[PDB]
Amino acid sequence: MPPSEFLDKLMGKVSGYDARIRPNFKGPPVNVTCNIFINSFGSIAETTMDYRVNIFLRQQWNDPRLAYSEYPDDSLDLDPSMLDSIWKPDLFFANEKGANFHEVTTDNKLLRISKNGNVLYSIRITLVLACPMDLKNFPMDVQTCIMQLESFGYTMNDLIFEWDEKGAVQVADGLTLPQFILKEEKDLRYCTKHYNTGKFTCIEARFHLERQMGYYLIQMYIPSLLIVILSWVSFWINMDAAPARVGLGITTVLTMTTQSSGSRASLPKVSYVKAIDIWMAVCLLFVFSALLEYAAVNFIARQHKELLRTVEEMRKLFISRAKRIDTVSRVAFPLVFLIFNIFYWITYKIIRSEDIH
Amino acid sequence: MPPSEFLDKLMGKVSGYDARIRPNFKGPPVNVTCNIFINSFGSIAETTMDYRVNIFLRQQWNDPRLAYSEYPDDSLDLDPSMLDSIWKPDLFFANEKGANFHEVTTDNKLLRISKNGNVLYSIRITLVLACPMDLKNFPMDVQTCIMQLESFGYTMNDLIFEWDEKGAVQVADGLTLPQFILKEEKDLRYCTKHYNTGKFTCIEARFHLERQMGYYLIQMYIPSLLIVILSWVSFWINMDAAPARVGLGITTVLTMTTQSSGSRASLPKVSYVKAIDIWMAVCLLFVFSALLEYAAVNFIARQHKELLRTVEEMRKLFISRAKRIDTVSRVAFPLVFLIFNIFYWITYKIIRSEDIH
Amino acid sequence: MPPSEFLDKLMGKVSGYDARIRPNFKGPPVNVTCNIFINSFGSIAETTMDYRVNIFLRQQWNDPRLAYSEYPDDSLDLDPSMLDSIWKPDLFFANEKGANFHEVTTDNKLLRISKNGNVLYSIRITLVLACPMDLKNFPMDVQTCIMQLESFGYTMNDLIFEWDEKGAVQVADGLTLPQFILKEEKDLRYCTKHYNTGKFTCIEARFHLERQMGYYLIQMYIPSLLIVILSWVSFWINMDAAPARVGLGITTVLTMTTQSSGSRASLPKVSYVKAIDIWMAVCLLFVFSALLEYAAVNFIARQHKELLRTVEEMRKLFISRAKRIDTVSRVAFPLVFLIFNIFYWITYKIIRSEDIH
Amino acid sequence: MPPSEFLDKLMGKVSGYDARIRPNFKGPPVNVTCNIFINSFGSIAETTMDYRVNIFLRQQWNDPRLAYSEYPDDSLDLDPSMLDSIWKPDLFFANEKGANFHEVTTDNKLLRISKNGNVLYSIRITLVLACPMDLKNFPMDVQTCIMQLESFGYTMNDLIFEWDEKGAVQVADGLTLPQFILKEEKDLRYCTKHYNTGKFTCIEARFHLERQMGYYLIQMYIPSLLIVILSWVSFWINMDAAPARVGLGITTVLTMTTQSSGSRASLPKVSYVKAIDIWMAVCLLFVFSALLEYAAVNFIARQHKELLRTVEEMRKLFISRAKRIDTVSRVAFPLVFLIFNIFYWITYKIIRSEDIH
Amino acid sequence: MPPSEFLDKLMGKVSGYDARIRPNFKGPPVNVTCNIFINSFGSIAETTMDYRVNIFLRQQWNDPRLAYSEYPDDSLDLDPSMLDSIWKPDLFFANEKGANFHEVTTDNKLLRISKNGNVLYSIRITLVLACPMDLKNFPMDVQTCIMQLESFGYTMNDLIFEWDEKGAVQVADGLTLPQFILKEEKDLRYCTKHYNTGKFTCIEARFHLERQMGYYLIQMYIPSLLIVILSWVSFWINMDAAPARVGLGITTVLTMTTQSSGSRASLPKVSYVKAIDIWMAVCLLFVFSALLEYAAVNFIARQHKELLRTVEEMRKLFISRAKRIDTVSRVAFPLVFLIFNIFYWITYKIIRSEDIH
Ligand SMILES: *[C@@H]1O[C@H](CO)[C@@H](O)[C@H](O)[C@H]1NC(C)=O
Ligand SMILES: *[C@@H]1O[C@H](CO)[C@@H](O)[C@H](O)[C@H]1NC(C)=O
Ligand SMILES: *[C@@H]1O[C@H](CO)[C@@H](O)[C@H](O)[C@H]1NC(C)=O
Ligand SMILES: *[C@@H]1O[C@H](CO)[C@@H](O)[C@H](O)[C@H]1NC(C)=O
Ligand SMILES: *[C@@H]1O[C@H](CO)[C@@H](O)[C@H](O)[C@H]1NC(C)=O
Repeated sequence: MPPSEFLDKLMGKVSGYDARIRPNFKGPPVNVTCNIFINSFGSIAETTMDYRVNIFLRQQWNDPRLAYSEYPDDSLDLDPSMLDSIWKPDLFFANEKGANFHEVTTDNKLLRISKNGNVLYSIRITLVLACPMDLKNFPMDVQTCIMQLESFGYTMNDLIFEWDEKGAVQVADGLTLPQFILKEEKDLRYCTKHYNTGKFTCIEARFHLERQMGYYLIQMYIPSLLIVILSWVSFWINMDAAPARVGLGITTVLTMTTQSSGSRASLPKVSYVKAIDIWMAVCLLFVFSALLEYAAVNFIARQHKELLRTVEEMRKLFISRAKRIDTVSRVAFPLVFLIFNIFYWITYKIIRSEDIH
Repeated sequence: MPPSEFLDKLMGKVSGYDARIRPNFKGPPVNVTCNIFINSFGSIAETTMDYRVNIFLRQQWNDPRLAYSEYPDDSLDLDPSMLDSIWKPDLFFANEKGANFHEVTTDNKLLRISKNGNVLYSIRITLVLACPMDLKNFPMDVQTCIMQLESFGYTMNDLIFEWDEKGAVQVADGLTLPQFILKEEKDLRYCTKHYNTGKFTCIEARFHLERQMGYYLIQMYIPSLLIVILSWVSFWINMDAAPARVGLGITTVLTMTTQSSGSRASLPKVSYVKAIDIWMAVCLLFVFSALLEYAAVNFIARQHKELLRTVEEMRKLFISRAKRIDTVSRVAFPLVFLIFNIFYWITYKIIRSEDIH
Repeated sequence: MPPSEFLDKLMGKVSGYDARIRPNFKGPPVNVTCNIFINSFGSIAETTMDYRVNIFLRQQWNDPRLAYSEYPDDSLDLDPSMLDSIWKPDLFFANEKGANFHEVTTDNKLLRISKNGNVLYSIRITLVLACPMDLKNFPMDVQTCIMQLESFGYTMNDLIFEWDEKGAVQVADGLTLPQFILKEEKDLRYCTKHYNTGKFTCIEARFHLERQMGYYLIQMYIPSLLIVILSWVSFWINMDAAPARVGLGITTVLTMTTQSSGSRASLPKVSYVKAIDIWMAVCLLFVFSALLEYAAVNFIARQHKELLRTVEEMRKLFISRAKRIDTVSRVAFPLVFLIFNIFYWITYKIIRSEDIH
Repeated sequence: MPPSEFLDKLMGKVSGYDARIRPNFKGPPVNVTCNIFINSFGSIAETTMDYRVNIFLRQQWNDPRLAYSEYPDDSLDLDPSMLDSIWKPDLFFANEKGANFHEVTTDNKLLRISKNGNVLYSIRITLVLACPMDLKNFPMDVQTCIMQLESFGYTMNDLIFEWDEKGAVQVADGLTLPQFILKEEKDLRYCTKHYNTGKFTCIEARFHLERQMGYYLIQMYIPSLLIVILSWVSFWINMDAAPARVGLGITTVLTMTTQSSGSRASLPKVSYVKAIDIWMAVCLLFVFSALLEYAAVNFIARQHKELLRTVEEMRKLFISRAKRIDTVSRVAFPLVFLIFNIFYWITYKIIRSEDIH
Repeated sequence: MPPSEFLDKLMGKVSGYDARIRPNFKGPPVNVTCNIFINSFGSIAETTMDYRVNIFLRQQWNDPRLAYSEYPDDSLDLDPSMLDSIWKPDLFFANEKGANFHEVTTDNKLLRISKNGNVLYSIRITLVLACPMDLKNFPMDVQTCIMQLESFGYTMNDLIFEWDEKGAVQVADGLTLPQFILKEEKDLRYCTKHYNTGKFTCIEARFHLERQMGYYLIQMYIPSLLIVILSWVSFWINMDAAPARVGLGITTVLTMTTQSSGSRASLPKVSYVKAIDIWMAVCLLFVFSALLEYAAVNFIARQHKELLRTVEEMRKLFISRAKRIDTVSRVAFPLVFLIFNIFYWITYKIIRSEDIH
């Protein structure tokens, strides 16, 4: 048998196959199973609020026509340039940006057809998809990003979309993300869409992402704690009558606030307060208090000098006050810092532990 | 009855349907009702002066032709690939940038046809639209952004555009903006367009936006007020003969002006003065006055030392002057700041309250 | 009469109308009048050297064919999808970047035809056009930007382009630019183009733009004058034996030069010197002179101390010298600044006044 | 013989050549040899994780049809506009971004055909290809970048891809990269792909790149070592009772940490620690220790002054302690730096030497 | 005679003109002369390594067919929409980026045909072309940029490309570049290309560019020399026992190195050292030496004070040493700077003078 005669007899002009009519017309809705393969997950960002993904869409449906049963083989791998003479279903994504097809040398398309009429359609597409992430806890967080597949032009009475029981979502081997860790859970549920025109089918897929804490610690947690260390026992040791001691303190306050301004650069503008903001505010409070304490001891020493110019006994009293304040501080401040850090770290670890459940 | 015979008999070559002629030719103008659904409002910006929106346009009109009345059903959901054989009306937006169609797998289009001849056309399009915002009050403001739909090629005698009485503008459930809050008012009015060629129909839709005050306070209001706090009682306490006191003051003036330069980065260049500029200018005036007062007390002390090298009585007079000036300042400055902030905040709250009405 | 018969009889296959031949072949050149409407002027920039404009091109010409005279009406508004079966003239812009057409829902096109044969063609196009601006005077300047319309493929013997006597250039009502003020002059002249292939017709339109002085004053003129004020009477008052006085002066010199570097950011690199550069250089000269004068008084005081360790009479002489220098400076410097500013401002106002004529 | 008759008789409508059927149908798989020529390697970057390449793909296969043997010549150079009437194989790249064809004036295509049936297909294409580089050692590293060629729609039973034994990968003469040095090794191996649909052929090509150390030394290694030099013997020489000495040290710590923040700008965010981070951390440790030592000597001197206000013998003891500490440091610090640099440089040279093997 | 009959009789279906066969088939190669007109040279940059140019390509060749000799005129200006029915030659550029055609209203194309068969083809195209510039001497340099035209699909036996003897390269009148000066030399030579497939013709055009020295002097040469001036006689005059003198020097070193980092921003990363780097390194060496000298005099003064607490004679010796060192320096440093600048400037002027030849 010649191949040409079968290919034009099956789906051509001599056949009564109209490509504008759905299979099982005036009948039960056409069921469609959808299988997705993830080739390369990438380009997650915060300011734009979207990520990039390159998928391999695969959808199967049945046709009562296109049942040959004359060749002795089971399936046929047809050419992909005659995909315009069959009934492809419509499918779009609600959060759709970009989405251009890949057509290098030959169109990246695939067609298969079985003896009973089961078809197999495979398309390669790169999707820019919008994820509305919530940055309540900025350094430690889990983000859920949504993919939606739905029918633009048909109602529920036609083209019901179903998931696949086995291997619904697959990932390419050895795929890694520099910033996030993907979780192997991939919970699947479907939510219908209601409009004034009608009610339309939809299916949804969810991915869970965990941010890596490694980078953030080195850029922000360690240098801020260094600036704090540079104030803990660097000027308290120094002599009370020093211009430089106040200079040291002012410069430390200045550069740490400049770092605090530096931290909020990539982040999109939001009303609510992030965890990193809390940490920077507390560190700024300690370094500002350092100058405060200096002002206090300088004012007490000024009274001592003013009366100095019974007086010796009062002079002794005033210097003794100075010594008590400085030593008391030199041991008072470390513990409050310690109590803070332990409280902050334990509360953030337990809130992620509760949220993940 | 076969479907193919009806579809080509109705709108094909055997039918006298010319797709280049308007319905009701040499007759009353074709009325068109327009319904819009907002899928995703996003990407509002100031420098470029425009925003991004993804809509679901829907327009209905009547045709005296395309009245079948032979099938027993009421409406028909046709294929969307034969939308080139009917009379679509022309429609464009005056503030048009971008506006490319979404064609993933299948064109996102919809066609319906009733027994009398009422059609239903639905198109998905992403629009970049120019909004000429007025930044008279930068942190607290309400912005009105305009959408215009008008006919490029037909005059008033044809294609009059009407709004829909019920559900003219709809919004997707759970839609939020990070920076702005959308108001559920959506006032609709239509303004005709006059040209030398002729007079053309148009309809307009208005959206009201409220900016969130939360982010701006933390980035700018609180640190500037911190710098001010760092000058209020940090160097006044310190001893009069100090090089560091003037160093402290100079550095505070320097970094606050650098912050003032930093604030105007995203903003487009404008001639008029914003509210945030007023606040930064007043804060700069206070910190500059701090140095002023230092220069004054230093000059008085220099006269005291110069004569010091009746003289004691004049020496006492000069130091007494020094003490009066410093203490007087230490209580004089807080109130003026307080009177300022209360005046500024109450006037901006009442101007927004008057403007919103 | 049916519409279909007239539309295909007039400009179809039964008609001997070849769309590849110009009207009045082997005859006098086809005259063309061009009318332009400006919808939205925007995006003027300096670094890229170009601006963006959205126009409504309109061109009219006569045809000896396409003269019907059988319907009783005067003109006909035809469909815009059959603009490929007539003789459109070629037209391009010499400074052409971008220039893509707007095709939302339906192509933005317009066709009209009169009884004698006068046609009317209207096209909406967004143009990126290159303007070679001269920044000899940067804050105060007038810029002339050029639009050129010319024929690529025909010589002078065909397609002569003419302007329209009345309403040649129109602007949309209530159109404003944030940075520039447009002038209602719009002088029109035409310059022919000569090439080795032949001589080709062209027409030119000129727009005059005035930059707003409001923004530039607040960002640059006022803070630099503030830094200068911060040196005029802040350290001269202070005691001669002060480390801080020189610190004050050095910091002021440093930050003003950093501001001078900051000013030249948007500007494209150019060999010649702008006015703003002159102002910044003069301010830098004053603040550098401030330190100079300090070095002088410190050296004189050092000689006084060195001999101090007849001597009293010489000691008195040296301190008297110190006082003369400082007081003389305290009144000498203001006038030279005043003479400068009055000279600079009057010369720039009179040069713009002479240039505008 | 006329050329037209041969060209349409060979591959036209009178010929039974169907372009939708593979050669040797129901037969052994079609073998394909692939030869690549690299025109211009460029645009390697780290943040985006991809590079740009412009290649000349060349693939040869045999056909049992298209064997003429009637003209007396061996090969024919056909027109490249009739490449749609033959059986091109499908080919795509797994890491595919961009990949648009070059079509200036005429499509950049090439066709040749021999007497036996061997064809020659040449295509010019610019590829954006993703390379997942590992930055374990940032300044000194070797990066391997992967190119993959595979069949989208055919299984192993058809279209097996083979490399070419001679001249598989060629490079244009005099091709250089500003940042990297290409290695003339180009190891070639092939890895098959397994999917649920089937098993598909693939071939892989690897390129080795060496980063140049010249630029990194001048921007980062030399200035940091300068800051370190500016602390080694600049303040140790200075008098113990100096405010400036601590000022010097604080400023050096501040600017070096600002440089450390500056270094990580181009780099993508990663959890693991790079070599440059180790070097900057160690330098920061030395400059922080400098202030530490100052605090120590100041505290010892304060005890000396406090008791100073047997006492002389204890006063001598305390100053002697001061001298021992300072001189000991002045010779103690250089060696540890020397031991460090020699250890760091030798370990990085030997790890690259081991890795390259 | 009707025009339609001649246009379809000459190059249509009744004519035996096959557009897929080269003229003079099985004959001597088709000679082609190429003339280029430069409309607008622009956008030269360093980081990307490429420039932008808008040209008017013009190529002439002869055909033995298309010789009419029946109309009485010499040449014909045909329509440019029938350029698909003739034998255009293939032509591409080796360093090809972008290269999209300009199609505003009508395609920018031109066709002419003479009586003997000489055709004239004109195309407007904007080219992004890669220039591999060598930055050995960054502020003063001459750059040569290459344009290559070559045949993709034909060997030497066909389509030999020749230049035009008169007016090969033309430039539009009044064309200027902001940064570079174009030289009116334009040397033309041709280099053949050898490949494994065959040997292919090519022709090359070279442009010489001179960078303007005006901008670079004001941004970098003058302020660095200012910082140097701010160290020459500002602190040497000041008293030896001053904390501020060392503060002055440290700040000058700091800001100049920050400027040195600032200078290398636009520049692409390169291993070799530019001239500007040499100048900045030498200036940094002088300002670092300034602090060095301070450390020296402070150490000598410390010995003087230590012994001070025969001794007077040694005290005199030590102060005399101090005076000798300072005065000697005050006259020693200017000359070495002078010798440097004269050496550097004369060597760079003579190397450009030798290179240009
Ligand atoms: C699709 O599945 C539903 C539920 O199993 C079924 O009722 C319906 O008949 C199916 N459609 C077919 C078989 O066309
Ligand atoms: C459209 O509406 C107007 C106003 O109601 C009416 O006058 C006109 O006849 C309508 N057009 C029709 C029915 O075609
Ligand atoms: C166009 O105008 C010129 C000048 O008025 C005239 O000489 C020429 O005949 C006109 N062309 C026509 C009428 O076709
Ligand atoms: C391709 O090569 C394989 C291995 O050499 C061989 O078995 C097969 O027959 C070849 N295919 C042909 C000749 O079509
Ligand atoms: C092209 O020029 C060469 C050299 O002048 C000549 O040999 C060849 O015959 C020419 N080709 C023609 C005339 O077709």
